[PDB]
Amino acid sequence: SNAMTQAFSRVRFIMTQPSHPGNVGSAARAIKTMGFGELVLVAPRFPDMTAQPEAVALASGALDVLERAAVHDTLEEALAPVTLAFALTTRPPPCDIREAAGLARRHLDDTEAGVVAIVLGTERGLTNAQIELCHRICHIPANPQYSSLNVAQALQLAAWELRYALL
Amino acid sequence: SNAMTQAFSRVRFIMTQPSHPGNVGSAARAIKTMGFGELVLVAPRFPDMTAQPEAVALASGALDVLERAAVHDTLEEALAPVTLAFALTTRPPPCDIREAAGLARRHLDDTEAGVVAIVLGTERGLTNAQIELCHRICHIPANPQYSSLNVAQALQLAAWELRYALL
Repeated sequence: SNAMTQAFSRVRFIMTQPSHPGNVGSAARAIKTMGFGELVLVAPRFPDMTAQPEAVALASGALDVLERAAVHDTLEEALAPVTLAFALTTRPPPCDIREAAGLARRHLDDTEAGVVAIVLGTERGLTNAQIELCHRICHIPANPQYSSLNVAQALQLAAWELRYALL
Repeated sequence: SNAMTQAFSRVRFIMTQPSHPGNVGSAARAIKTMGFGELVLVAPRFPDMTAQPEAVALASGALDVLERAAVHDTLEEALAPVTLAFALTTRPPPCDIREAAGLARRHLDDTEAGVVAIVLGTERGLTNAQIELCHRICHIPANPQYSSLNVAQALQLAAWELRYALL
């Protein structure tokens, strides 16, 4: 359990350019429900995003994850300690979130202090340059007519895959 | 694609005793994003639940799934055409949603007109008698300290597993 909590502490979820504070709260709750505590914001629209009343209100239960969330201005900063980073998208097929989760497990098992990150843009995606900063691209193959799903939903799916692959 | 849409038409999601109309709308949007169109309500708190303004508002995009949703007073009625029904819970470990999804795929492939259902209660669960009506129990092994997650979130996970297993 403690050993298991430590494995989970080695996964990070990075939201770039979060625009909506409620999404940031939902984000925190989403990952906590999957056992993750590490949320990172890059270049949010507002300073003190994670202190905004709607982020707090949508975080209920995961207020701790929300407080501890790190904010950087750049993805470079957010990636500095990361050894394996997935760019998450919805656009030849890149590896899917299920493959990506399996790779994450292998990486965390094969390195002493490897760190895995999942990197998300928002509906309004990740720049080509942000994507180039990651080790891999992965995607969530959702309905074509309805592939555009809330970033917090993307996050829950990713965190569910990761949880399953780590248990 | 048409053949594939038909496979997806053979999966149903059943919510018992839905209490909150917004959850019913979120439910519809959740399954549509995964490619499913079949939502069933058993014994909702209110008649015309799916017509309630908050269900509509939280359904945006999936208003069609929401309109077509069938409402019955009993789970028996909702199960009559179902050949393989999973009781979804969060409580020896029953089969998990990932095993359950694989079984669903096999069933839909092995029968001409098999029908699969996922059956959900709400936070306030499924009665023992409702559970006894299903073929199997399955569970979503989420964080212990945070296993209680919105029914629409439970639904999205289930529908994601099912989608993946059917693609």
